[PDB]
Amino acid sequence: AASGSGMAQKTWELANNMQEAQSIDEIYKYDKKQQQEILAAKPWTKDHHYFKYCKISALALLKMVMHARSGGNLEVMGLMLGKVDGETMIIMDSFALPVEGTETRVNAQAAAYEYMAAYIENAKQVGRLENAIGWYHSHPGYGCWLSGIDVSTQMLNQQFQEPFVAVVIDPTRTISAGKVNLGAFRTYPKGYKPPDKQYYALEVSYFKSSLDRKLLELLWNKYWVNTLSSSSLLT
Amino acid sequence: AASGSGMAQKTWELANNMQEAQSIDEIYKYDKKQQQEILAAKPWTKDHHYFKYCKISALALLKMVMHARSGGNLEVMGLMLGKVDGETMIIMDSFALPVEGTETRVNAQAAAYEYMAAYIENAKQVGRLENAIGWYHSHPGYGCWLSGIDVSTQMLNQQFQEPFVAVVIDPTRTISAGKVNLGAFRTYPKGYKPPDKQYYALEVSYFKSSLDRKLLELLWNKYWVNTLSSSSLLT
Ligand SMILES: [Zn+2]
Ligand SMILES: [Zn+2]
Repeated sequence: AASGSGMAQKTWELANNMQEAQSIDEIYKYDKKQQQEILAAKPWTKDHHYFKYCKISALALLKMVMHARSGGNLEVMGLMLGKVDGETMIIMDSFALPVEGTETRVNAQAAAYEYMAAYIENAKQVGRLENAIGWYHSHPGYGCWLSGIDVSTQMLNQQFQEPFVAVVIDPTRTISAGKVNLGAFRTYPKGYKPPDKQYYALEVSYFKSSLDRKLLELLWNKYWVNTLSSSSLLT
Repeated sequence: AASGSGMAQKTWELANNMQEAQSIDEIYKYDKKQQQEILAAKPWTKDHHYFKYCKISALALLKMVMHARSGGNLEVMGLMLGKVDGETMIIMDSFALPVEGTETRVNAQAAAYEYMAAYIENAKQVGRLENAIGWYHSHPGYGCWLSGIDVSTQMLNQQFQEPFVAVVIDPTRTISAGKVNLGAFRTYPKGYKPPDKQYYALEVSYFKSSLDRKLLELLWNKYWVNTLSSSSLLT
């Protein structure tokens, strides 16, 4: 019973310190009006430390995790959707870039940011559109941080794609239902030396909307079933 | 020269009879006014034979094909974004679902449809999508038709989702650049006794764009590389 899917979903929710909320229901700090005054004001572009916070939906987290896990020891890659509410960036959704490989990365500086921006460009202005609030890739066993290419890529993002964030994730290990290894990062412009590194880490929190729940259930189901197919991890 | 990706993409386009265009031009019979006219009219359910036509963006096609091929012998499932132009259904884009592909299906009638409808409902309610014109899956080596769970699924889809199409793809015998094996299908209410099965095939055409050129190229590239990884057929 505690070995079943639901008790596992609950354990995993607990280890990750989630919240049950309304998308607001305290999630948003700011009311719609003052959300828009900030959106229009663009308090970043001036303060480089402006964004101190990142909040990720259970849904977007789970899909990312499953993506990173399915990809194995290959580094996988994807984008993320969401809204900026003040200094807090909110990721409502995530998904997988159709093109997996490191040649879009290692072979040139801007290659990855260009694929990213062209995909986005196409994925709005035509069907279903978006607002893309960042990108994510996996560091399967070397942990969560930014490589030189992560950093150059994220800098191009924070020039052209702003607001944008880079999410790194390391699916390996972590028990069965247990703390995700994740990080969310922003770069600094080419000059910046706020001298008390070219990037910094936001503070990540997890939450789940009330309409996430059935999807969350099917998804977590598949995820847990595939957990059971490789095991002696849960002993 | 012709053993490179560029000329192979040429051969593929030619072999699929892709016609070039830009956006609103020459793919559409109509402009938004009338499209909205009949869009309110709901000519379908008048005529069960209403839509005779399906046109697929080359990006949707290549993406579905890459997904289908990567899937191997697993039956793969994804969604399609498009719009109704007259009796023509137009597919702008596709993308992968987190496929169970089986247990999302065989263990109950409405489960597949339920999952897709929850995915779509989710995406839409954040303001995204609105564009889903249908769904696609693959029959890897058994060819293009509807299996009767496909038929139940799609009958539901047409009840609730209604302007929805069911696409089936068979990702075999690539022969480098070749004709895709694909079909597009609509079902009948089963409150029907057709003029003379429980479904019918549309007439599929493929089409290309201007701005897509880089994106396609990118996709095509990966695709080509993947075929170079196993070839006794490139002799
Ligand atoms: Zn990295
Ligand atoms: Zn089928």
